[PDB]
Amino acid sequence: RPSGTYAGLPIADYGDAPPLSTKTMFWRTSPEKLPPGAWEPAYLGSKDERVDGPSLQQVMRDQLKPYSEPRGLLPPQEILDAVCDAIENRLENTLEPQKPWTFKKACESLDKNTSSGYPYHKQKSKDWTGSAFIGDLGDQATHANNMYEMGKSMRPIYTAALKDELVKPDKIYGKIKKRLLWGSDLGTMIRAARAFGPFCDALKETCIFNPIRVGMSMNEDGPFIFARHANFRYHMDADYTRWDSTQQRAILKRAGDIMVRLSPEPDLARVVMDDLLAPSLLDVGDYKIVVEEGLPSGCPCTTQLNSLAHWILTLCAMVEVTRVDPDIVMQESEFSFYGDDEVVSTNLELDMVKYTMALRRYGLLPTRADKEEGPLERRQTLQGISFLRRAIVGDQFGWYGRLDRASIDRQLLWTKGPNHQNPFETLPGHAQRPSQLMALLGEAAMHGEKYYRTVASRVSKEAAQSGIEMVVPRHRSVLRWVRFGTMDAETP
Amino acid sequence: RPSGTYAGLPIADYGDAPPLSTKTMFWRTSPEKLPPGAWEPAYLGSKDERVDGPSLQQVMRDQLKPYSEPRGLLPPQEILDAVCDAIENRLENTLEPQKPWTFKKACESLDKNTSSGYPYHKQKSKDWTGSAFIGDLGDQATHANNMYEMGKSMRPIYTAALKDELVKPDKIYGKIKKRLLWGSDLGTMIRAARAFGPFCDALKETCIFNPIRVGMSMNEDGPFIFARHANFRYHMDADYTRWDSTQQRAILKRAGDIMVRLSPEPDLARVVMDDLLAPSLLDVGDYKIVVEEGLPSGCPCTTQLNSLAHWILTLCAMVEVTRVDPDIVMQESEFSFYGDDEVVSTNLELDMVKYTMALRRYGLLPTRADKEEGPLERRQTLQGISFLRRAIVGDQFGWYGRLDRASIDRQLLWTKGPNHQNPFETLPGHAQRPSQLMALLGEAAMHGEKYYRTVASRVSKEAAQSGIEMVVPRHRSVLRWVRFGTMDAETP
Ligand SMILES: [Mn+3]
Ligand SMILES: [Mn+3]
Repeated sequence: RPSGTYAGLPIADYGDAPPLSTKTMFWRTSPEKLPPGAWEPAYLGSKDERVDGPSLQQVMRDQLKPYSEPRGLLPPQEILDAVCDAIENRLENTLEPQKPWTFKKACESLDKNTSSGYPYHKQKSKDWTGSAFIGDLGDQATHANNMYEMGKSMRPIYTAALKDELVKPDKIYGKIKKRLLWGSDLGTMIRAARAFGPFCDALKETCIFNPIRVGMSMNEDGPFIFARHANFRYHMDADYTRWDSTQQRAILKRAGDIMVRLSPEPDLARVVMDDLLAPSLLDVGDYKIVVEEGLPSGCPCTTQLNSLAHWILTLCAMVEVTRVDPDIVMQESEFSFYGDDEVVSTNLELDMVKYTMALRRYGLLPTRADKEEGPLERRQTLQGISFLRRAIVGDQFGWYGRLDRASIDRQLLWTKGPNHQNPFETLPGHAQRPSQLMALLGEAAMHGEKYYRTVASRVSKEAAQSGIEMVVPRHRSVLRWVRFGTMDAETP
Repeated sequence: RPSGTYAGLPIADYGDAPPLSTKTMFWRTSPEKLPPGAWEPAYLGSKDERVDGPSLQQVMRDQLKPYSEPRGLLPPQEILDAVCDAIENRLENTLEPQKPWTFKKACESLDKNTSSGYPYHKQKSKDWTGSAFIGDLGDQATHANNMYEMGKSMRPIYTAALKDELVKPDKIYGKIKKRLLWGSDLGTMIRAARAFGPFCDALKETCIFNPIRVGMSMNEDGPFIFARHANFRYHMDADYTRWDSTQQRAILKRAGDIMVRLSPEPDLARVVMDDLLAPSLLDVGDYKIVVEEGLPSGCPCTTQLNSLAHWILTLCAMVEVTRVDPDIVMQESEFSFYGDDEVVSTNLELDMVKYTMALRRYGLLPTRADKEEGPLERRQTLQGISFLRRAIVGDQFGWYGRLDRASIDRQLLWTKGPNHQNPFETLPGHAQRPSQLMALLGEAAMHGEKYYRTVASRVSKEAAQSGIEMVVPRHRSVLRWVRFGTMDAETP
C-alpha cells in the first residue's frame, strides 16, 4: 500500500462497500403518460428499463474525475489572512459560547434513518435503543468516543453513493449523470458531532444575523433574511458548477481553523478536524481510493465547514477586486451561504469582470444565467434570484421565498415511497400525503387565483383516489396562512 | 341638563371623581444633589415643596383647552374613502379571522392594578377572585356584559387624571405642565374588550407585517421592523404636538368603522364603538363635562383606534400630495404607528412643503426637529430617527432600537416605589431592582466600552448599597446578549 489506480486516483485498499443502489424512492402519482420534457428519477443502472446506459460503477467513475483535476490558486496570503481574521472576529462577536457535547448528545443528534457506513453499512436505528447504541454500532461508537476523549487520531472511511433524485430528462436519455455522495462512517460521525455540535448550534441560533443560513426556516426566516439583503444596492448569484469537487483543502483548513478555535474543546476538536481534512479514503466498492483534494462532504458538520469556506472565498474575491478591507465589505454587504448556494448583496461598486476572473483563478466555476461565456452579471433588484431552491419574491407585505410552478408540478407528479425498480409504477397504497398536499396548496396560493385553482383540482383528485378526505380551503385563506400564518402547524 | 361651563366646555352633571393625586411613584436612588437641568417627577400641586404653583385643578384646566379649539378640515372625501378602503383591504388580506371573546376572557384581559373608574374608583384587583369579578365590580361587569349581549347602548363615563412621570425641569419651575389621562369606566372596559379584543389580537400577531406596532418587542421585533423601513429611500417623523386633543371624531369614526367591520361580532361591536365615539362625559372632580371632539383615550383598545386614525391621516396627506393611489403608496412605503408615534419611509418623491400644509390643514400640529417654523424635513438615512422612545441604530449586524445616554442616566437617578409626597426622599428599602439593572446594563453596552464601564460602576454601587449581589459581566458578553441573545430571559 498504496499502489494502483482507479478512476484516476490512487488505490489504498480493497473495498467493503455494498453494491450501488439500483432502485428509486419516487413513484408516479398516476398511470397517465408523463408530460414531454418532464423530470424523472435519476438513472438506475443496467436494470433500468428506460435506457441502455453504462454501469452505475462507470457513472461513478465519471463523477470522480474533477478530484484529480489540478487545483486552482490560493487567494493572496495577506487577503486570505485578513478575511479569515474578520470572519473569526464576526463570529466571536455574535456566537453564544456553548458547553461541550456529551457522548449521549452526539449520539442523539445523528440521523438514525441513514447508514452507519463503514464497516457495518447498517441503518443506524437497527442498533439504537432510543437513547444509546448497542451491538456492533455500540462497539464502534464507544471506541470512537474513547479515541475522542484521549485526543487520539482515527482515519475516516467514506462510502460512495449516487443520489436518488429527480433530474432533467437529458441526464437520463442523453449524457447520463448522477450525483456523488459521501457516506461518512459512524466513528467519524460521533467524533465530528461531539467536537463541532456546539459550534453548529451556536451558528444555527445566529442564522439570521450571520451569512451561514443552515437551520433557517424559509417561511419563518426568509422574510427577514431577504429584507436584510434588500437593504443593499447590488445583488448576484455566481451559480457554481461542481462546487464540492473544486475545493482546496488549504481553504477548507482555514475554515476548519475557525471552527476549532470557536469550539468549547479546541484541543480535542483539532484532532478531529485534522482527521477530516487529511487525504480521504473513499470506498467505491472494489477499492478504497485516496482523495487528496475537494470537499469530504460526509459528516454532520460538513455543510457548515463548506459554507465557511464559501464565505472565505467570496470575501477574498471581493476584497481582492474592490480593495476594501474584509470587515468594511461586511458592513457594506449581506451574504447568504448554504454549502455551494449563495446570494451576495452589496453597496460596493464591484467590477464583475475582475470578480469573475478572481473566482476562476481560485479554481471555481461560476456560471452566467444564460450559460454563455463572459462575466457574471449583477442586478439592482433581488426579484429573480433564488436561494434554497425557492425564488425570492417581494410585494407590499414584504419579501419571501416561493417555489416555482415547475417544482410544484413536479411534486404533484411524483411521491416518495419504499425503494423499487420501476419509477413509472403507481404506489398502490391509496397514498396519504396530507401534510405535503397542504404545503403544496400553500406554495400554489402564492402564485395567484388562476394557478391555485388548477393545483387545487389536482390536489383534490389525488386526495379523492386516496384514503383521507380533507377540506380544500379558499385561495385567500391559504394565502394568508402561508405568508403570515400565526404559526406553521395545521391548516388555515 | 346640560347647562354651565367648566374649562371652556359644557357641564353635564356633578362630579364623582376622587381628588387628583398629590403624590409620585419616583424615588431618588441617592441623597446626592441632582445634576443641573435634570428631569424630575411632574408637579404635585399645592403641597409640592419644590415650587409654589397653581392647583392641580387649574393645571388640568390648562390641559382641557385644546378640546374647545376649532377642529381642522376633513381630508377630501374621495381620498378619505380611497385610503379607508385600501387600509381595510390590507387588513382583510393579513388578519387571521378570530373567534368572539367570552365575558370571562374580556375580564381576564383587563389590567387589575389600575382603577375601575366610575362609579367605584377602586383598584380592579380588590374585587377580583382570580377568574371573575365579585362584589361591586361584579355587579358593574355583569350588567355591562348583559347590555353588550343585548346590543344595548351605555353612556361611557371617563375620569380625568394627570400623569406621574419624569419631565424636563422647565415644566416644573417655568410654565407648569402635566399630561391629561382619561380613565375609562369598568363597564365600558368590559364592553370594549369583548367587542374589540379579537381585532386587537389579530393585529398584534401581525405587528411586523402591518404598520400598527402595538404589541411589538423592541429587542425581538425592532431589528426586522427597522430593516423593512431601511428598504425605502426617504425617512421622516412628523413629531406631533397634542395629537390626541387635535383628533376629529369623524376621522375616528372611519377608524372605528374598520375595527367594527373586521370584528367577529360586527353588530354588537357597532353599539360599543358608537358609544365610544359619541360626545364623551369626562369627570374632572366637581363636574362631568361634555367633550365632543378629540380622542377619548380611556380604553383597552384605544391605542389601536388611534394608530388606525393616524394611518388614515398619513395616507390621506401622502395621497393628496403625491397623487398616487393609497394602495400603491403602501407598496412604495413602510409605516410604523403607535398612537401618535410614527416613522414613515417611502420611495415616493414627496413635496415636504405641500405635505406639511396638508397635515396642518387637517388640524394636526407636526413639528420640525429644530422646533422652528417651516416644512417637515426628510432624510435618506434612518439613523437619527426614534420610535417607542428608542433611537434607531444600524451597524454591520443589522438595525435595532437603543435607549439614549440621557434616558439611561435618568433610570439610574430614579426608581419606582410606593406613592409619596417628596420626590427627593430615598427609598430606604435597600431597593432591589435586579431585572431592571440588568436591562440597563444591556442598554449601556450598546453604547460602547467607555460608556458601559461608567454605567457598570453606578450599577454596582446601586447593587452594593442594596440587598442582593449579582455578577457584573464583561462588556462583550452583555452586548452579545442584548443584540443577539438566544432569548431575553436571565443574564448572559
Ligand atoms: Mn443558488
Ligand atoms: Mn416619535
